[PDB]
Amino acid sequence: GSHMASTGENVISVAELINAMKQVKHIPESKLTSLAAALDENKDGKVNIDDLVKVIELVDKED
Ligand SMILES: [Ca+2]
Repeated sequence: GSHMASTGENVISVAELINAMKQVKHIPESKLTSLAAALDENKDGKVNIDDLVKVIELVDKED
């Protein structure tokens, strides 16, 4: 249930997230929508902004 964005952070939608990254970046939208839908725990079309920041923080980690 209540597990994601427990930081108390805002929420954006999948389409707006893909759109934002589609216009503020030029990465393959396939990944954009897939990642948003993967972060979309409820599969509702809405994704926590926390998820974006945490996924970037996690992707930021070099290996
Ligand atoms: Ca959701």
